[PDB]
Amino acid sequence: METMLFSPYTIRGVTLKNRIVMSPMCMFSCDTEDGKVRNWHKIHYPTRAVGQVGLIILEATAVTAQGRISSRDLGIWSDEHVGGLRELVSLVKEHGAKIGIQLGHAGRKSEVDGEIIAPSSIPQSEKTRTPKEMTKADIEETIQAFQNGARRAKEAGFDIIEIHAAHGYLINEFLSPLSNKRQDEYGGSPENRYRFLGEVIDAVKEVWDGPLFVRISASDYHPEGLTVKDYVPYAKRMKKQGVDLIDVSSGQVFPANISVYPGYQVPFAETIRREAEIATGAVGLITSGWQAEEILRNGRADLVFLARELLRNPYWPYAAAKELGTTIPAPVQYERGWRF
Amino acid sequence: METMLFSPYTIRGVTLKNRIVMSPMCMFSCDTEDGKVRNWHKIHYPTRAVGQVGLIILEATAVTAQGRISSRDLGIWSDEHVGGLRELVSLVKEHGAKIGIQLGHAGRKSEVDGEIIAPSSIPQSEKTRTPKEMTKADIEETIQAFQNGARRAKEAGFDIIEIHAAHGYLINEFLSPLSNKRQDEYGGSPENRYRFLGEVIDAVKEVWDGPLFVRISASDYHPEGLTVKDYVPYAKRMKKQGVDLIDVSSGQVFPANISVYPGYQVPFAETIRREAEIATGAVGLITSGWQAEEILRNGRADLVFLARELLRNPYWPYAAAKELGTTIPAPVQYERGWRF
Amino acid sequence: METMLFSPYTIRGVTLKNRIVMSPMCMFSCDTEDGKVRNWHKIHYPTRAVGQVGLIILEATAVTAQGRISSRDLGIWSDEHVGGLRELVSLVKEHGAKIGIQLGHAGRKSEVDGEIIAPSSIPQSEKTRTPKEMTKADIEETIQAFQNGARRAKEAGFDIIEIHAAHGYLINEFLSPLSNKRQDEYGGSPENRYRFLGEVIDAVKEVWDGPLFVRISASDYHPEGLTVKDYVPYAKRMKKQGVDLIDVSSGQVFPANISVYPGYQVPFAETIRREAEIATGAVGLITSGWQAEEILRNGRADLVFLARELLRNPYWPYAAAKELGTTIPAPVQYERGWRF
Amino acid sequence: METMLFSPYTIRGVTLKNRIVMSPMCMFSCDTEDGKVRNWHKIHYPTRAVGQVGLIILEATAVTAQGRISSRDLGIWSDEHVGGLRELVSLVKEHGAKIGIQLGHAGRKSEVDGEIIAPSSIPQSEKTRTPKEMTKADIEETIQAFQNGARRAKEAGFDIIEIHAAHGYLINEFLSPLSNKRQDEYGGSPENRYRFLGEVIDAVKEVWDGPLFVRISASDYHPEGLTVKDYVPYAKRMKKQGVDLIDVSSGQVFPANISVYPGYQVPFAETIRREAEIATGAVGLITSGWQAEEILRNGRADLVFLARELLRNPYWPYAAAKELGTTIPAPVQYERGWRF
Ligand SMILES: Cc1cc2nc3c(=O)[nH]c(=O)nc-3n(C[C@H](O)[C@H](O)[C@H](O)COP(=O)(O)O)c2cc1C
Ligand SMILES: Cc1cc2nc3c(=O)[nH]c(=O)nc-3n(C[C@H](O)[C@H](O)[C@H](O)COP(=O)(O)O)c2cc1C
Ligand SMILES: Cc1cc2nc3c(=O)[nH]c(=O)nc-3n(C[C@H](O)[C@H](O)[C@H](O)COP(=O)(O)O)c2cc1C
Ligand SMILES: Cc1cc2nc3c(=O)[nH]c(=O)nc-3n(C[C@H](O)[C@H](O)[C@H](O)COP(=O)(O)O)c2cc1C
Repeated sequence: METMLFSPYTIRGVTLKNRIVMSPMCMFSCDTEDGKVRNWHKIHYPTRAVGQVGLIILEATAVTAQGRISSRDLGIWSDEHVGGLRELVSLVKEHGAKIGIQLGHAGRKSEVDGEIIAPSSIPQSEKTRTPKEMTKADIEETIQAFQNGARRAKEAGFDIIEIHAAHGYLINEFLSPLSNKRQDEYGGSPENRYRFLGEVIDAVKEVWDGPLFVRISASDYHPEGLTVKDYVPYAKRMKKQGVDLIDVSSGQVFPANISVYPGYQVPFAETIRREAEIATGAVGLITSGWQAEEILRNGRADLVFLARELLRNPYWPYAAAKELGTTIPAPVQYERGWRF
Repeated sequence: METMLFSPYTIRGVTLKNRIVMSPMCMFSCDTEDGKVRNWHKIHYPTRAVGQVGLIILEATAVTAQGRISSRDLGIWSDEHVGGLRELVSLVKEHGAKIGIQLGHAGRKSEVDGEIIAPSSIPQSEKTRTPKEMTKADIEETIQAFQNGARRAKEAGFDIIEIHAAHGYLINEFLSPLSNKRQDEYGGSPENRYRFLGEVIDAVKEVWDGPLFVRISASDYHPEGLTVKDYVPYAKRMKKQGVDLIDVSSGQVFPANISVYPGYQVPFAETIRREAEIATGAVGLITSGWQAEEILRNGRADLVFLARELLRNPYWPYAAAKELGTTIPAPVQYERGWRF
Repeated sequence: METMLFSPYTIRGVTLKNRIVMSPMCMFSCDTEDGKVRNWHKIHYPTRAVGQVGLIILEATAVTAQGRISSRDLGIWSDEHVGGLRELVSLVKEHGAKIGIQLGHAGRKSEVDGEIIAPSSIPQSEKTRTPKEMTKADIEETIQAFQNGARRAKEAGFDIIEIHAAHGYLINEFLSPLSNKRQDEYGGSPENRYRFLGEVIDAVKEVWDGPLFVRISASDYHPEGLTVKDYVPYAKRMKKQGVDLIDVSSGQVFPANISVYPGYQVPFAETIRREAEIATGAVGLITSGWQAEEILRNGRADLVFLARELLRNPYWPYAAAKELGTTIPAPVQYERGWRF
Repeated sequence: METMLFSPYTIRGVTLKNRIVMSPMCMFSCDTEDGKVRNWHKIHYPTRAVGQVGLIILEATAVTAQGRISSRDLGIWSDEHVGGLRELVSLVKEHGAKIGIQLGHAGRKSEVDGEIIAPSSIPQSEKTRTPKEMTKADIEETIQAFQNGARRAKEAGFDIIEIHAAHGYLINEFLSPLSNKRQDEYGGSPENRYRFLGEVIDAVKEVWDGPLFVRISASDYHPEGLTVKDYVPYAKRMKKQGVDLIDVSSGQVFPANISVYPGYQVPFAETIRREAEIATGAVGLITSGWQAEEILRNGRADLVFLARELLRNPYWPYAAAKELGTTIPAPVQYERGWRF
């Protein structure tokens, strides 16, 4: 029973057992408000590894306390976070899943109390706070925080790191001309608006030589913002800097009313894959095994990412295999229930 | 929810109530072996019209008796066939379906007793018979038989006509260099191997002014054969000759093995639609309403063709509406059962 | 996996190929308003025989014009009706299905113009017309119409006859104390209210030796009306008179609605089956193969009746076999679609 | 639609939020071979509590080391087991589920090294070991082990206790004349063969005042073994002793090969419920919301037990609610996916 959905995939000596990925999903469940792993996370993430998902990516994890979305986020801004993340790594990997971490900074979308920072002092909307415009010292300090976060992730035992450059947060605010009005070398041209992302990538590669992903918002959905043609030259540069895969999302940069439907972001993933010759991940209302097999076999992406479907059924790989008429290995404790 | 699957579609005066098409499927049910419509056909085709399919296309209907696949095929080589075909048109259109017919000739894949014909004297495999190499008289007669079929179909009251240029049958044999070895003006170059189809199209347009479809095999799956790049200039020719829509299939030219999977021929249909600027229809392992709405909304085709799924469930349009969370009109007798 | 659902069942020399029955459903499609079969019926009923239903029972067919529910009903009050009914017998049985007919009289629920009849001059509700109370001449005449209908059904070639004694129509109106207030020998005790049904059964048996069904409403859903415990002695008497199977429905006697749920009338079918030791049919929100196998294997009924599900999917037996993990014979034309 | 499946149920002061139960299932995952709770159990059981199951019952938990089925079973023979079991109770109850424990002793079906015990010295089959026939002192010691296990369950915080009297294990060996050949007061009449179970129940009630379940095998499937008529007087006695619910299974006493089908043990649950006037649990090939609602609404049982279906989909309650057209509360972290 040949499917491509259940075939392995290798990225520089890390091999995933199938093409299914659990997409990063904030849980707002750090009840002690100090960034640390709690019981909620130690059941939530291993459930999907028992369910035979090949790669589990943690929710947006803040590289400074000021870069959290909410006070109940996970964090990696302290050497004290390494012990709890290491325990989580061990509980997921015992089931044969590999594990990744999404490194985040919320920028002008931070909801935490106190000062918040951004490339330019413009609020996201009339209902949100005006941020402080970063100085050159703030830029150097934030690039160093991403480096320190990557070192701690290596020390905890993660297999993959992803940089969050999407959905209107700090790095996306530097990339889009809707939010970046700067007059120094970090603004004022397509090359200068890339510079913050390029320096974050270079700083992570100084301490991390394993698989590296970047997640992007391929369109701003605005007449004066970016579209996928602007991201084709940016993806070519990321490949030269040693990024292995682009995880292709869209929007949340500007309030916009957009039409949503099955696979509505798949064309962005295939444009980047074919025009820049780099591996890609697809995401957005992917909910069935039949659908996912078509995406992979026609070369539209290399990995399929699922978020809301794995909140409804965390053992979706069993259901997807039945739909495709194939079989997969089961946890030995569940063999009497996993009949094909 | 407004969907594209249940939106109308108009071609040169003919309006289809939705984008769903029942693909042509031989039934081998002419038990008198004279090509005439039988009781089986008068239940089989009207069942799918009650089911709310927008357009129903009859099985390959042979334009000469020598051009049948089997002795139990439907035929249109006599004025005697008009009467039984007219009754069938009337039974289908009662329910709001439009109806079309696929004119065919089997060439060297014919299984009927006696002499069979081809563009060159090469059999399909080592297990099949060797065809006679067609003379110039044979060519003009066969072109003429296609014109007579179209005239008879217009007389019977069909809405749409389709020419069968695919799956290794007679027109496909002229198109392919794997089977056409001719040294006259019907072989030896891209312009020459197109000529037979070009003439068949012109002869049909002499007697028929309604929507005209053509079905192609977009790849031979063979190192020395055709690929979709060869069919882009052919589709531009057909558009200029007044063909309205290309029905995109593939294969069955060369005895071989190929791996099939959901939507495996959709990339051929999108390449023809985009590069030759002509409407297309997609076919091949399309089974769900979720899948069909993706094809249409990402612009990969204009109509979706189903075969085996309509043998398993002839009222598939109700089930597809329910999967997409929309509603469609039901036959008034069935309103207590068709609850959305 | 062998199932009872797809095992044969023999009654008095008639063998059904499985336990699945198309329950009677009015179509309101006699557009010439003379009771004759139309093209609608000649597609509708054979579609379910192609889908492999074992027994197809026609909609309520009126034994007098006055006994029609509406002007567009099927009828059997004239020898002229035999010809069209026999065409429909031939079209259904060609596929291996057996065929039955439900003989009806609408009573005080009739909607046709002019005088309507009933045991007692009481309207069904405030909004309906008041009926004439039947004389003894009217009772004898109406019994004779049921006998003539059965003779016509034998002549047309039916395999099974069913008497409609349910859903508040004429015979149900004699059985219930809610509707029957008579003071002659047709009212005022359990034996007197049974008398009209007992006399219809004897008159049919004078002309018909094949399988005989009766459909009942086993509860009135009223504190002063009938319950299943009243029907147990009536079923013991029906067995002595030569009825072969009781088709067990409920309600529609008092003008109120009730809360329904899956299998809500199965306890009535099993109480009649076990306490009167007679074969029974179950009906009401039976929609899946898993459900149908449980009814049969636990001895709750001998045949399963489906109405609304067979309007949504007329090839349900293929889907039920896949759900149960078993295989069934397919029509030869559909073998490449009906994969198990 | 209000359903009974999602209505609450109260037993002697414990309220369950719905009627769905996770049936006991051995995991053979105590890798330290000392009966203690491990990381496997701390993810496996809370997964179904997040999935909104109302009552979770732990796998057979051995009251002595000699009563284990395998060396990898959970146990409750030491005060050192209480700490790990209490942690597991807290992790499950955090989500609104209630939690139970099944107390077991494998008798002659034990696989551990050394001596094993039974009412009589007859092996289970030719391939298994001959057990020691128990003395009166062995009987007193084993009843005391069940009491000590019940006391530790209370110390750990469980809501419900179940006694395992089924599937051929030690208490079932005393009940059945196939395995009990004793000539003293524990064998040779229906009252004498009940005596071991009756003394276990009384010893548990001395230390436990909460809800008490007993699981039975209602048939041995053997001409000289027990049938459901033997268990009607047993269930009347258990009610008098203060048992609150009978959990009704069958078989695994003698090597019969019975033919199973959906709901094949539900008629046993309904016979005990109606004849002894005691609440019952139904189990056995129950997989759909449609099926479970019929069992409850037709009064066949009070709770529905699932085993293999919750190994395939641990969030089954979400799917069953959708199938029945109702809604239920979701974990707040999952509200964006649990849409209905
Ligand atoms: C509760 C929730 C939390 C999410 N958190 C993140 C996140 O931390 N980082 C991120 O890049 N996307 C996040 N997303 C977006 C998803 O990863 C995904 O891109 C989106 O929901 C579309 O995929 P789906 O249709 O499979 O849900 C979140 C989505 C949800 C519903
Ligand atoms: C029984 C059967 C008969 C068919 N007959 C024809 C035919 O007469 N002409 C044609 O062009 N294709 C014919 N086909 C091919 C189908 O039209 C369709 O292209 C193919 O089955 C793939 O679509 P599907 O996956 O929806 O079945 C037939 C297929 C089947 C199974
Ligand atoms: C449109 C329609 C017509 C029906 N006509 C009849 C009828 O003529 N005679 C009869 O006994 N029941 C009739 N019924 C009742 C059905 O036979 C069946 O008893 C009922 O619909 C419950 O079964 P279901 O849940 O499978 O639909 C009809 C039901 C419908 C929806
Ligand atoms: C892996 C497995 C372990 C089981 N362990 C137990 C057990 O410890 N105690 C018990 O009474 N039944 C046990 N059973 C039987 C189940 O509880 C249940 O009665 C049976 O599987 C039928 O229900 P189902 O069709 O929903 O699986 C087990 C079944 C399985 C498949």
